[PDB]
Amino acid sequence: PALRANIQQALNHITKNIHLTQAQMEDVMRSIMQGNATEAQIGALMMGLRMKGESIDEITAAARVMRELAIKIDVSDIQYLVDIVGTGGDGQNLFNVSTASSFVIAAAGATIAKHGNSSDLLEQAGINLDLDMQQTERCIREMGVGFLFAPKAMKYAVGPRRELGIRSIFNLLGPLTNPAGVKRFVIGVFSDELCRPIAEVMKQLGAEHVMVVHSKDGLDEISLASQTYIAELKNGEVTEWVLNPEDVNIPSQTLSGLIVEDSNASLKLIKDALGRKKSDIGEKAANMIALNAGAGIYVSGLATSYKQGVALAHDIIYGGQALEKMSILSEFTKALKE
Amino acid sequence: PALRANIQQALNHITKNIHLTQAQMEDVMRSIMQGNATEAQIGALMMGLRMKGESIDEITAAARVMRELAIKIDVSDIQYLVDIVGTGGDGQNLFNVSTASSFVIAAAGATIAKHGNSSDLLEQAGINLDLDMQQTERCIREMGVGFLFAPKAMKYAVGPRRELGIRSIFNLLGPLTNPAGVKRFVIGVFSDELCRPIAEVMKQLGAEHVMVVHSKDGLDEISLASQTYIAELKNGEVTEWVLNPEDVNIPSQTLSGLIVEDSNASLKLIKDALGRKKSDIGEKAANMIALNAGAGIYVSGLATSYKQGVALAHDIIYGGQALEKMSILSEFTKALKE
Repeated sequence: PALRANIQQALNHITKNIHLTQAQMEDVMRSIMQGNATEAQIGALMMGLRMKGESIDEITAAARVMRELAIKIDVSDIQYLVDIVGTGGDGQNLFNVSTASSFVIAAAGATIAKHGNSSDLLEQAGINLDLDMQQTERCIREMGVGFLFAPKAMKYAVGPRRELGIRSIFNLLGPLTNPAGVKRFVIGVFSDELCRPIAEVMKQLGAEHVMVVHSKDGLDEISLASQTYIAELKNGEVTEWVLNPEDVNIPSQTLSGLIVEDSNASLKLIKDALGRKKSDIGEKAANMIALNAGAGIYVSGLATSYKQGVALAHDIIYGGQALEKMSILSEFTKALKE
Repeated sequence: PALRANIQQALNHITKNIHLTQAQMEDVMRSIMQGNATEAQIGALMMGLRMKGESIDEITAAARVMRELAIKIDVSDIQYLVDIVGTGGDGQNLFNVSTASSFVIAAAGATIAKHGNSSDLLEQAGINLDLDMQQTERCIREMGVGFLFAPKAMKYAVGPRRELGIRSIFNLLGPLTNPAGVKRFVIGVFSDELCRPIAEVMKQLGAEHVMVVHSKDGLDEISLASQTYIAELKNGEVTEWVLNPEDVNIPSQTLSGLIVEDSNASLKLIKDALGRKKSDIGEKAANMIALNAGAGIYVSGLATSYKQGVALAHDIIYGGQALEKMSILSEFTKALKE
């Protein structure tokens, strides 16, 4: 109709390197999400936006539309509420740092509603994820941690995305649609260049405090092995800085021993890293967790600097309380089933 | 398979602004033509190549593949054999200049195998186009003019093309696949910038003499109303020059009266323009035909300069012989049916 017209209008603008307006991008993105765009059109939009360069306004509008059509639960009343997300990096299968970090964050006193997709890992740990949306809110409120699976009816992008095989605007929108109404985030991205614009996107989306991170060694998280680039939104201001583990009194180490072959090894390593008596690899994995959980504790508002956040995370990790939070979350969700 | 792999490889190269090699483009283009590419992939390839800029090598390889899968007849033995084609310009419905030019070219002594797609026009003139490929070759050999309809099983590009609504690499390949094995061409393109690269494409495709034309007023032919940009391939050398009607003793005039509402008016105007007693608009249309048929007579080898070609065309147009060639072609094709 006129909804096919605006798609062709958009593609034409994109070929002339003219950015869609937020108005135009909502219309386009809403059309894609409602099956009002053809597959070829979706492939073209993806490729065109990728080569032009997606603008802040385009990504903002698009995420705005995505969250508009997500199931949502409201836990924005909760103090120290935070999410940790990532686009995925160059992977490379590190153990599940963000899953471990979740337990550390919750054990420290903040609350995380981790929006996601590893699930086998958690079930492997005796944690039952067969949870309705209300049982999940119970986890968040009563345990300080809940796992929002899963997350879509993003069904229309799925085929085009695997068929093109390129990173596109869609790799960005996934992490930006928190169903829990969270306002404070650590967001991993796949390049240094994405850090500032995603920070700016979260500003326009009304976020309060955000660290957008990409490490030199290709991770969408803070690396233990190398420097990490940061764009930080705080108090309406966005700044960019660089972080080395040594800045927070943690010695950089290689990622050797942190790459895992499966869920069972990941879980094994997590338990070691969060436990009171850690192996030599456990200590390394613990330090990497401290860097990332520390960023969560900080943007949550529970700690007042990144450094303090890391110190608090480190206390929890070496004190064992995060491991106990795993055990407790397991019992709770087993009870939630009967 | 590995044929989906090379598509994703290609798209990735295109996003990094790396041109496909001819080898890679054949593979890709062959896949699209054999249904081995998805719609989203085709949309993406179109958009990606459009924004990167298609290279000589990419267009060459792609046309090469297109002609590989066309029906072909061999009339390359014929002396002064020529084709006139166009991508289409900014249209804007001028009367069918190239159709009139066909009759002038043939009446002058050259031969044209006009590859195409107006058909109503010709049938309106009593010309029967319900012709098998051998009856068509008979037209070319015995009359000096034949109409190659129609032209494809380019079925796989058709939907993506109307859905995207952008000019793409496909708008270029249509005119470049002469089924008759013609080596001398006048090719209209939609921008000045396309003239030289298409001339270079025809060189790599083994053409002998080519004029690639785009007029300042947006036509993929030589305008009577404005200047026309030319890239010319001749003797293995490509040159670029600019043409005004006055250079060949024809006064530039506005296109007023040359825009037509339908086939019947187009045919009416053609007959006037090719007839012995021309109206004031007939004379203008005749002059525009002289410019374009002259380019055909020239690249055919029948005339040794563009100027001489135009003079010969002009003699035929004002002498009436091209109109008589229409009448004769009509009788011939009516006989070819019984």
